[PDB]
Amino acid sequence: IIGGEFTTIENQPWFAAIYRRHRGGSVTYVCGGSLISPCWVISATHCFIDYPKKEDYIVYLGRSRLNSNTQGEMKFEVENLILHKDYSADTLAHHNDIALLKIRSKEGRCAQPSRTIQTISLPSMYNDPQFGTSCEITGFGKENSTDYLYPEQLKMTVVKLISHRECQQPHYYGSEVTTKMLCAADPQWKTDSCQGDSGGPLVCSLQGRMTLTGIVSWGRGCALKDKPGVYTRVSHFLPWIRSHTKE
Ligand SMILES: N=C(N)c1ccc(CNC(=O)[C@H](COCc2ccccc2)NC(=O)[C@@H](CO)NS(=O)(=O)Cc2ccccc2)cc1
Repeated sequence: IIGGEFTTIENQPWFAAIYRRHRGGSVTYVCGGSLISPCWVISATHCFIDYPKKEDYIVYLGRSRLNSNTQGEMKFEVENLILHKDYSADTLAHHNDIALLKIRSKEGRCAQPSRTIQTISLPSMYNDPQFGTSCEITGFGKENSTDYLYPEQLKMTVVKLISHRECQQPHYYGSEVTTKMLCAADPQWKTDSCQGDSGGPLVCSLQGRMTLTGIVSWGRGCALKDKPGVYTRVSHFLPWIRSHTKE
């Protein structure tokens, strides 16, 4: 997150931190995610496309810091890694950037709701906020494009949803952006999501209720003028989500 502010898991209880184990003994941060049900975390497919091995991942809930523990945190293995079959990446655009991680503790249990661990609500079929609405994003991503390290403490910021027409302008993204994606940015181009925030949640208050509106996917640079962040439009994936979360 460029700009914004530091926060705690208490304020983003549905946030999931995904790490990857390495041949040696070190575990590196991969992507963010959101808990949508006790046994399910939703994220982005591009985060795992190069290493589809479920055994190498670790998911944390109730975690506020990158490389240190937090009271009340819970560690989970990935029982099942589901990537989208039609995921593809073009010059800029990432299509169908969505993925599901079924989780389970060593005892074989799913998440237990606490004050630092809660699920986020999914939207209604084709029911998204009005353009111009304010939403929040969270992540352990870069604070500046020139950094090579991720901040130690979770962060968040607020951005505005941009119409598909504005985002489709020539100086923006043109036809790279489709209706299966949502653009959002700061009107002053000061704050934005960045590398490392991928898979994270784009939360909007819809009719008095926190809804998982989008997933951090791509963008040209970070907080660049006329280059909004692009998010996977969760509302247009409800069928895919339901059919894979069954059995
Ligand atoms: N709101 C934003 N401005 C914003 C939001 C989220 C992200 C995270 N996603 C990525 O970085 C994704 C990762 O895809 C890797 C990949 C490629 C191929 C297969 C798998 C994975 N890539 C992009 O977006 C590309 C276009 O496809 N543009 S960029 O190179 O300009 C991103 C960047 C900016 C500063 C420093 C390093 C990289 C970046 C920017």
